[PDB]
Amino acid sequence: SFSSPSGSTIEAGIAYPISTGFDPLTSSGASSMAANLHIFEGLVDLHPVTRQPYLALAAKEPEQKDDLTYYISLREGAMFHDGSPVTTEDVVYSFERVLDPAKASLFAQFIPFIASVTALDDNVVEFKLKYPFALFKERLTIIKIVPKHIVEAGQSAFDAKPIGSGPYKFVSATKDDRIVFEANTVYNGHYPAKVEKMTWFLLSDDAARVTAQESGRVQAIESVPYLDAERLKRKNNVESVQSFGLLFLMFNCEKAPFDNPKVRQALHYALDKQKLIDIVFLGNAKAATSYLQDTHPDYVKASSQYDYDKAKAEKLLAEAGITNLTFQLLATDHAWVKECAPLILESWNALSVVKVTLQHLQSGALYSAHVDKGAYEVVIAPGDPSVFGNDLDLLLSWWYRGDVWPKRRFRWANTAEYHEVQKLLDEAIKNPAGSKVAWQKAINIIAEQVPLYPIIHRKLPTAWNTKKLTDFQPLPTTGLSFLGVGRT
Repeated sequence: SFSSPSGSTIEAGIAYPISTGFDPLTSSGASSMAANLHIFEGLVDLHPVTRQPYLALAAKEPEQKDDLTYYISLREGAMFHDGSPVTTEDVVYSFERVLDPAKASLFAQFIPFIASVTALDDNVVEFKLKYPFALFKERLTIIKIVPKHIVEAGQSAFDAKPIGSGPYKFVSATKDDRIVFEANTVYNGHYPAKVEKMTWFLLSDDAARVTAQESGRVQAIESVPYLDAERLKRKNNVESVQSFGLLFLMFNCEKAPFDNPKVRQALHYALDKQKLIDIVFLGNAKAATSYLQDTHPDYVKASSQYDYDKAKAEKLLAEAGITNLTFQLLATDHAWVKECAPLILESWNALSVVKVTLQHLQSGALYSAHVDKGAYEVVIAPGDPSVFGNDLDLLLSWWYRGDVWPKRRFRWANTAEYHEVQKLLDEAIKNPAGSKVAWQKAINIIAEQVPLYPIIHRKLPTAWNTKKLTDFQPLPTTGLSFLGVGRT
């Protein structure tokens, strides 16, 4: 639990390129958000491994003054990396810019219950919320605290050279090359740097990445290729961590016959999930038994299940009165989706009254020219909003709240089941004491109606050298965390 940084360095192999800058307002790329876990802090952060809240820039737990105003006090002594002090003006600014529609940041959608954020004094910030909201503490992690005097001297420059208060400071970042960190010696939070320098090499090529681990070039690598996991097990820990990240089956619920729940259920029953897991993922996935993956703390198995069953799939199609079902399955370009989609196709074409064809597409082209234009019937695509949070409201709302997905994408919002889901989401966050029952009820509606519903949840394989690193834990998301990790 104590490790001296001096003398120690960490080299890691990351799989995803740099694709966004490092400003927490706009940084949504996997490598950038993982970097920012080390560079920035929220008032409360979510542990990257366990996803539980911990005090970061807050000095103590939120003072919920009444049901609707929270007081938060800043950690005394906290400074940004250029030496200046983290002030309550920076806190207010960080929330205001994310909340400012002009800046069109992605992260504004996670905190819409917040009416105002104002500095009470030099140490205490006040949050006034529109409606009561019992997951308030959990959402603070999405808003990294940025130094306003540095940001407004040039937002694009800040983006390329981020200054935060986290335990690691940004040194440099080169596309397709490396990201370099160094310890923040004036950090006085709970996860101090245990090494003095840290380098993430971008190793997009799978063979190069495994080679880097095998040779001892890096001590840890993300996104281990499935087949190489066992050769790496001779000298390294290799762990496949259950992720919320999933492959979903989405239906245009306003196109006949996919407006019929029984047709949607039948296409689930027709898929041999066990065989897709074996062939495609070499075991590194699990069939959905709920909206959540089964290792989620809130997981409860859904009352509708879709275990492989061709004869039930045929019966429901006859029950739906289907004589001939001819349609096109859209799939994205991802290499593992290109292995899935053919298996899914031949499963559906094995049905007597069903004929399907596949059009593999890019992602912006699958959404723009097809899904947004309503010009589609069935879409299999990946998604993982757990990178932004772990709570049931965030995970359910991402796909089943607002007009983004249920109105304009899978067109299920004119239905009576939808209105009940909305009623239940709203009522889950009014007060925690009905939260789990309402969330599980909405999941049971979703799993029965199956407008957008996971097929499998992926396991994410990470490899690391336990002889070289201390307390390293793999992530149930994309990325790598070295918070609390040191060298032997």
